[PDB]
Amino acid sequence: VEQVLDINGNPIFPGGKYYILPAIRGPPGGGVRLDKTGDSECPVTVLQDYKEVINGLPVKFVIPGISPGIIFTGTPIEIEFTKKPNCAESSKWLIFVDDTIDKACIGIGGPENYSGKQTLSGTFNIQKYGSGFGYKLGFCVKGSPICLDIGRYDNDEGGRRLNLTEHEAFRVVFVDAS
Repeated sequence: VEQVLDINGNPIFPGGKYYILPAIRGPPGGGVRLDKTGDSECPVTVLQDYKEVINGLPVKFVIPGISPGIIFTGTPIEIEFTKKPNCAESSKWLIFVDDTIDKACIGIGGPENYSGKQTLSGTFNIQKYGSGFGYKLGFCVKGSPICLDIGRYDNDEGGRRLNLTEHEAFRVVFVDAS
């Protein structure tokens, strides 16, 4: 349980704007942004970009519990994009189940953006990756210690999905986006 830090070494402030990028530069790609997937008419799917040059859309981390004014590791948080499209009710990150690829993936929006599909209530978190630089995102199923690391799944959509995984987690860093 430590303060989560950005690439410059400063604390992550709740409400502050950050890009989420790969810790390892080069082949891992770029930042996280929105797009349409699977015949949706609204860009509500979180995609990680194929190219490092694209830093993507900034997020902010919100705390539902009592706040000390800084994001700690293993703390339930909500992630939300700063900008969002009109057709999305909310810019808040949530988990939806994609039956076509059999993955729980990160999207935004509301029930209306996910017609015939399951969504999973819960909270995200941030943790040290284990070895080396940087962090991993995690999702805990509502009010439960059932918690999975966020990894990536390439469904060939100009970007990779972010999904709940039992295997390799996506190794990220946070960059002040202002």
